[PDB]
Amino acid sequence: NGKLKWKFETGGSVHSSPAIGQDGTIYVGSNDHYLYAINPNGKLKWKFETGGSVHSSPAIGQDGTIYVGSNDHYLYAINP
Amino acid sequence: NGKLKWKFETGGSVHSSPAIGQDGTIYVGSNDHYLYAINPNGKLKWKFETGGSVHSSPAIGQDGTIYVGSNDHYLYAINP
Amino acid sequence: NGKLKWKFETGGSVHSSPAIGQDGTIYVGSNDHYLYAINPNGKLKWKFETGGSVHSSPAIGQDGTIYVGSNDHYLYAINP
Amino acid sequence: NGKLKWKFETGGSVHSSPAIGQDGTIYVGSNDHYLYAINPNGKLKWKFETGGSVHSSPAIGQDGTIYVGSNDHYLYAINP
Ligand SMILES: [Zn+2]
Ligand SMILES: [Zn+2]
Ligand SMILES: [Zn+2]
Ligand SMILES: [Zn+2]
Ligand SMILES: [Zn+2]
Ligand SMILES: [Zn+2]
Ligand SMILES: [Zn+2]
Ligand SMILES: [Zn+2]
Repeated sequence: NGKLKWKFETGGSVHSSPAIGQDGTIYVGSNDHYLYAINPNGKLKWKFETGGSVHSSPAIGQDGTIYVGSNDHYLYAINP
Repeated sequence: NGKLKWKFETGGSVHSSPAIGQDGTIYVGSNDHYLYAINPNGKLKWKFETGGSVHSSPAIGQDGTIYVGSNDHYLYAINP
Repeated sequence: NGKLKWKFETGGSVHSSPAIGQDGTIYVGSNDHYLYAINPNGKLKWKFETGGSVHSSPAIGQDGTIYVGSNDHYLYAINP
Repeated sequence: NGKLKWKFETGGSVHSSPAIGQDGTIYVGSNDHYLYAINPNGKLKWKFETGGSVHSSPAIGQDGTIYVGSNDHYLYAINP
């Protein structure tokens, strides 16, 4: 209905587009260099530090693996 | 067939890529800082103001929740 | 196997990410301001001129409608 | 669980967002001008050189064809 459910603060601009896991987990990169995994309730699940801004948008594999590029030149594969 | 169905004017460049809800609603960010929810007929459903340009492309959860990053550093979860 | 099938020349950088229709049609924006509809064989189906660069990536609705933002501030809904 | 599975080094910033094939292959562009095809185990499958940075995010057709734009103005269709 367009009402805020919650907002989660990262350390930089969130240019990355979120991806949704099988359990509802939301994955998204931030310009603060981290890939974020956020629970559907808004609490952080984990965050993974890459070497540069994560402008790339994550994709989820058939086994749950999360893949995302970084401006540090790497394609990352992160376990769930 | 490549003919215009309609066009909806936001207040800034629409860099964000649209997402489609279960009922056909189209969600998209604008550089004018808003997340837009547009009905399949072209009429605005609602718009949600974040603190910065919405370059991020929205994702839709299993329960309809719309998630999108903003250049204000936040990942937003918006109720339908 | 990583061999070129074909390449289709637009008038500018293709920053937009392609979307695939029910019949295999590939839709993508170009910085030349057009939304392109390309047949799976590489021949143009149609192209639609917006008012600015199409950095936004198209989405396809349940009825085939293609939606894409433009840097001209508009969200476009294009008939198939 | 947020632990690194692997990271694959390209020659430039990975702004492109990855796409996942039917067999788990991960496709992604790099600013080094290549489209990469990476096996789920982290070993390169192939890489395809376009004429400019691949900021566009790949899409996969019903027959496995991978489509991606390049800043060289072209939309590419690459065989699997
Ligand atoms: Zn900032
Ligand atoms: Zn930095
Ligand atoms: Zn403008
Ligand atoms: Zn602003
Ligand atoms: Zn050029
Ligand atoms: Zn222009
Ligand atoms: Zn670099
Ligand atoms: Zn270059």
